[PDB]
Amino acid sequence: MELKDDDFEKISELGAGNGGVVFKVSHKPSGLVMARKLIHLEIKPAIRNQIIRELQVLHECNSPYIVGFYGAFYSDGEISICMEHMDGGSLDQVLKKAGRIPEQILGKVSIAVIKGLTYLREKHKIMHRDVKPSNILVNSRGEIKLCDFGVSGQLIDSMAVGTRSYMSPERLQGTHYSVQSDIWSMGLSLVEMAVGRYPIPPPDAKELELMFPPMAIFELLDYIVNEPPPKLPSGVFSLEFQDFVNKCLIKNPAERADLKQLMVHAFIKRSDAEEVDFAGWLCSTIGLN
Ligand SMILES: Nc1ncnc2c1ncn2[C@@H]1O[C@H](COP(=O)(O)OP(=O)(O)NP(=O)(O)O)[C@@H](O)[C@H]1O
Ligand SMILES: O=C(NOCCO)c1ccn2cncc2c1Nc1ccc(C2CC2)cc1F
Ligand SMILES: [Mg+2]
Repeated sequence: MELKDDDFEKISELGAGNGGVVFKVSHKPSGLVMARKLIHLEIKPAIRNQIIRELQVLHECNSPYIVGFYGAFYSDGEISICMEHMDGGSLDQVLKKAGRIPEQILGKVSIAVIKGLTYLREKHKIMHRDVKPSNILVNSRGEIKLCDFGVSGQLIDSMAVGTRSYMSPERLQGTHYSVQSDIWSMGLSLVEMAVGRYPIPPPDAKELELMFPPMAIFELLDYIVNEPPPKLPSGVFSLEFQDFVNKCLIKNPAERADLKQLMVHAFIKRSDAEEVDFAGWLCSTIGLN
């Protein structure tokens, strides 16, 4: 069934960020509750049809680790992507209320991100391009899914930053990047969620004891690019987890681990075995179920 602007009714606003605003909406004809992302674009009707056309592959992006797609269309200077509503929100939100996310939980998250990337790569030859906590969504059934990945080449073009980057050193330095760059983003996202704040610059020994001005644009980019990468602090995290992120955060992208390797890493094998009530933990910390 086709989706269009007049068949929807706004319920509330889920949030917004840099180029997009997303609403919790009701699709009257079906009764379904959806998340409707609007992207304001001043663009000609030709490239619009290409964006809509390119977004149609979302209909075949079906995975427990990928946010579901309902449909896409254009309204009035807005492109609409309608998707599964995740009632847990994004991980940056849960991080706020949580303060820190337990390592065992991050184990489950890691599994989901890896399987999601792998799915998009193996089944669709798509790289994420934008892995970070707000693009990892969760729900009360304890599912962890990716969204906001680069299916439409043209949409990317029509949008081409913030005061904190999850971009790899190679992507910051030029055009010489690819799927490896997503690994870095994941690594950086996992520290931070683990620690309780964007891990650049790294905390002083005093800042560590407490847990257990904002940096200027160039100073932050220059750090990412030229300073040793961030590490999990010792003692408070398993050696396994430490190695896992160290492998994700190698500056040289060819030496950096790939999805293949990460999938059979000690930390993952260990997390696979662990029985974790994610649904329960999520609802307790953000007060839902
Ligand atoms: N499908 C969804 N279900 C529930 N909540 C959502 C969904 N999609 C987006 N959100 C919420 O909407 C917020 C903003 O989304 P978005 O417009 O993509 O920007 P962002 O990823 O948060 N930051 P940015 O990368 O700078 O644009 C997210 O932080 C989520 O909290
Ligand atoms: O939204 C995005 N950036 O976020 C910043 C805009 O606030 C982007 C960017 C480039 N893209 C290129 N193609 C799609 C998108 C795309 N959006 C998007 C992608 C996949 C889904 C899957 C159905 C769930 C939903 C989406 F909304
Ligand atoms: Mg997002």
